[PDB]
Amino acid sequence: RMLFQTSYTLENNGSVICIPNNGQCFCLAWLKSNGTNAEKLAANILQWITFALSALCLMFYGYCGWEEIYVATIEMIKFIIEYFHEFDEPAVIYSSNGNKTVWLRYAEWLLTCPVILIHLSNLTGLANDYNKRTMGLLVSDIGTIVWGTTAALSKGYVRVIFFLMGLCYGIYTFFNAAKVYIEAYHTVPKGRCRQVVTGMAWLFFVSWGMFPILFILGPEGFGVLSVYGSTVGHTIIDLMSKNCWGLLGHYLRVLIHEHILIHGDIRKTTKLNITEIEVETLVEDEAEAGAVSSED
Amino acid sequence: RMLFQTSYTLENNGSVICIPNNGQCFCLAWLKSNGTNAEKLAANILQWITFALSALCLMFYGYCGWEEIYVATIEMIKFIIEYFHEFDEPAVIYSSNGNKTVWLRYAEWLLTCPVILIHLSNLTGLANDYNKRTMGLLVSDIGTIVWGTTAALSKGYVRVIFFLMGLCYGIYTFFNAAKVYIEAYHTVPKGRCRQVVTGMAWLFFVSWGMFPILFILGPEGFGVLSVYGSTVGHTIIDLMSKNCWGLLGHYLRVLIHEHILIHGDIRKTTKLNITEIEVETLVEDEAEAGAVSSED
Ligand SMILES: *[C@@H]1O[C@H](CO)[C@@H](O[C@@H]2O[C@H](CO)[C@@H](O)[C@H](O)[C@H]2NC(C)=O)[C@H](O)[C@H]1NC(C)=O
Ligand SMILES: *[C@@H]1O[C@H](CO)[C@@H](O[C@@H]2O[C@H](CO)[C@@H](O)[C@H](O)[C@H]2NC(C)=O)[C@H](O)[C@H]1NC(C)=O
Ligand SMILES: CCCCCCCC/C=C/CCCCCCCC(=O)OC[C@H](O)CO
Ligand SMILES: CCCCCCCC/C=C/CCCCCCCC(=O)OC[C@H](O)CO
Ligand SMILES: *C\C=C(C)/C=C/C=C(C)/C=C/C1=C(C)CCCC1(C)C
Ligand SMILES: *C\C=C(C)/C=C/C=C(C)/C=C/C1=C(C)CCCC1(C)C
Repeated sequence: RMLFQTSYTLENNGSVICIPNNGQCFCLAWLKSNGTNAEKLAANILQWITFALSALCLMFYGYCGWEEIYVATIEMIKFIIEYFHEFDEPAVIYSSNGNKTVWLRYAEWLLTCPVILIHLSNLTGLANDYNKRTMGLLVSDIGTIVWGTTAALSKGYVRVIFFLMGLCYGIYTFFNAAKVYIEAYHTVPKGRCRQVVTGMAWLFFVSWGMFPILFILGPEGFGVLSVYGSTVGHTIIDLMSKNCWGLLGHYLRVLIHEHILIHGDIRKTTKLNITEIEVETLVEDEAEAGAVSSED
Repeated sequence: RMLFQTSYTLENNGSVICIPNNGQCFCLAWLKSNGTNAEKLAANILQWITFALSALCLMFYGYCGWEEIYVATIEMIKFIIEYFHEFDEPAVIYSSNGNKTVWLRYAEWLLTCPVILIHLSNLTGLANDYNKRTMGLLVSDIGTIVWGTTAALSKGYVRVIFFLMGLCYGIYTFFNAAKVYIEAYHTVPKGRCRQVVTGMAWLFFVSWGMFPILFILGPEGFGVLSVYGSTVGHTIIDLMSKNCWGLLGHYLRVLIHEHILIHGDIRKTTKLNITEIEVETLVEDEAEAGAVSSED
């Protein structure tokens, strides 16, 4: 199948490679196997099941709500590209230093990172407005991905430095994302809504934490994982990161909006100290509408 | 200097190229000249002058205000990389389809796009909060850059499609950025502040409009421009897009904050109709504090 030079002869006892002068790029590095047929088979199964979940979430969302649909929209377009051109440039970039860069992965990330982080800043769906913190989250997260993608394209000590720059931005993002979830938890009603927020927190930090781990493990890092191996790992954390989290999001949103339909918008003033933070606690009781300084 | 294969022999009347079997990537496409010495000279002069402006803006900003400094911070780091490794991977990506992709350019864009667009959503510096519109601006702008970078890495009809997808996202961004500037203009005091907002609008749409134009003109498009030619064009719109716009921003911010120091925060209710929009007009007169439905 390949549309770089794949046919060559060894000359002078393999010290010289001779290739047709047909204008095609050539590098032996590009031709290294992507992994075993078993790894490939496992990856194609998880991909179909990802396509199925992406398809069902979209139709389900068909029955405010723009962030969840979009992530499933991007995810379906992703699978049609994977199905036709997963290992074709520029879904994979084959570069002059011999690297394989999965641009397909990083592109999806940059496209939906605003969508996800806006959704992070809007778990309840009630806010019309976003604080200063949201803005720092977006700037830090996009820096992370840009430094990391630079690290994937680089080699040796230059790859190390850009990874480190990505990590520094990443830590700032993780720190502030933690505060958001804390605020969300003490904002939503006391019952099922706080189970779902807790569910979303776990999914978010485990799935987001696994990305730098799979970077260091993959061809972009210490090459422990094969390409199919990395795909399989990505499909699992992909399902968690996108489909499942947006599904939990939509679910949470429904619960909160139905709370306004039954009890109404009854806010409180839970002053947290996890510092000197403040929160508007939705409650099911009209009576409860006052300042609860819960210093953590 | 190059760290891809640059030394080769033609064999069988130039139908075969023979190269040392030293593991280096090889492509004739990579070795195409970057342009004339005159183009290169012009580019190195504009770069130094860009370094000088980046350096003076930073020290000037040393005497709230985080978005302007950052763009100058990123811009200085950019020049030190240009000075040492402008044509080294991954500042330029040399790929298997023979493309040269100026990753250095697109990386800077993704890094500061949140910073600039947050600053777009905060011209006065008085807001602590951001509307729904800000969030659509960030999602659409990041999609634009991601589709466009994909188009730069691709060829033939696949490059056409991703460019078109970038343009569709871009138009949504331009449309909404236009409304922001309209709101800003009717929010700020009547005097010098509305001159500066008008200045920032011109700089923003001319400089931002020139990027897709320079894409279509450069190696990423119809290859009208050489690489040094594209650098020279980029230095001019770079100075406008980053240094000058942030300088005008900081200037505007100072003027607005000094208005609060002298007259105080005296808002109004200018109801625009450019639709049914609304605005809080800062005025220098305490008397003026009422609803002015100025249907445009
Ligand atoms: C051709 O190159 C090959 C490299 O494999 C040479 O074969 C080996 O020779 C070295 C001795 O320098 C040994 O260390 C290896 O054990 C040899 N065999 C293999 C299978 O690697 C071969 O000697 C070279 N021929 C000439 C004329 O230079
Ligand atoms: C070697 O290839 C070259 C290609 O340049 C051949 O030279 C040219 O031959 C063609 C005829 O097929 C003409 O159209 C050109 O005008 C020729 N000259 C140049 C300067 O391009 C040459 O004939 C080939 N030799 C062999 C034995 O195949
Ligand atoms: C808060 C969440 C916690 C989780 C956060 C994840 C942190 C993992 C970092 C590891 C440091 C090790 C250094 C990594 C350097 C990468 C560069 C690299 O792979 O170098 C290429 C090598 O030189 C040629 O094979
Ligand atoms: C509102 C602001 C107005 C300004 C907005 C800018 C719009 C310019 C678009 C041009 C369309 C022409 C099509 C462009 C297609 C690009 C793909 C391309 O270059 O194709 C490679 C070619 O096939 C091999 O050389
Ligand atoms: C498609 C959905 C998601 C949630 C993608 C997320 C990607 C990341 C969280 C990536 C993180 C990185 C870090 C923290 C540092 C190294 C470079 C990475 C970009 C891999
Ligand atoms: C570094 C500062 C700035 C303001 C960079 C801006 C870049 C753009 C506005 C790019 C726009 C593009 C468009 C509209 C469509 C084609 C692809 C591009 C990414 C080149």
